[PDB]
Amino acid sequence: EPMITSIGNPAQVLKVKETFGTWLRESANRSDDRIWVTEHFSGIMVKEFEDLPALLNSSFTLLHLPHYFHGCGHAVYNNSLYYHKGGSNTIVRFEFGKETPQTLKLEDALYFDRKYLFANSKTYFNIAVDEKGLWIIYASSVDGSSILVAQLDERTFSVLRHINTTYPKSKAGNAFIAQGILYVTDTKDTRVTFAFDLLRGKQINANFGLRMSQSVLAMLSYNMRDQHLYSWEDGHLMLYPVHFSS
Ligand code: NA
Repeated sequence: EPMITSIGNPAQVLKVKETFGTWLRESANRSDDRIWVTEHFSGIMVKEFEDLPALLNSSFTLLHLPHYFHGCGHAVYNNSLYYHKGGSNTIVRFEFGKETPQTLKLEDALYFDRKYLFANSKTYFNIAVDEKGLWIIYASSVDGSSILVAQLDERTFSVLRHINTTYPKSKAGNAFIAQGILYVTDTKDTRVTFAFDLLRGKQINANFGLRMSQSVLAMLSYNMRDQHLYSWEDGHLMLYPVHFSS
């Protein structure tokens, strides 16, 4: 059971003007160099870059999505974009290059009226993929607070388990998932201060630094392919190395 015990210094890949956005790469065992970007809290377009030099030179192809996205909690896995359909409790899986979009409903989830999972990034849902599964982090519309995690079946894009962490969303700045462990940041998004073992269904101790900057953190996402954290911090696109104890 490998645990993160510290985070290394960030490497900045690009500075853009936009406060909020995402930048994402493939994590499946698919040596794909493409980068996908969204800008702002909502929209219908994704920018596809062929590789990092393309991103550095603002050379993209615009992809029109079948449904508007909201927030900065998306993920790419197996040539597909997973994202929150704005104004609904629907999550979309949009497969690139063929458009076979699938959807699923999270009936018990907050999704509008600024009752955010992560207020700092105006995000209601955070899709995350890692070594142990495909996950969706969200907050309960039953109590308006508790952070829940759905574990998905990849083939059918359906929810197998709902996992209640019992952690209040008011205490969470953002989060990521690595080796089956949910790591949650403080409200200032400077330290990881809470963790939860998603397979054993139990809290586990975690307290370590993420970063020194308190600039607005829009996106925080683990990639199992290179074991780095990807972030968007007030227009600064960063990569952090991660240190596992095992
Ligand atoms: Na996140």
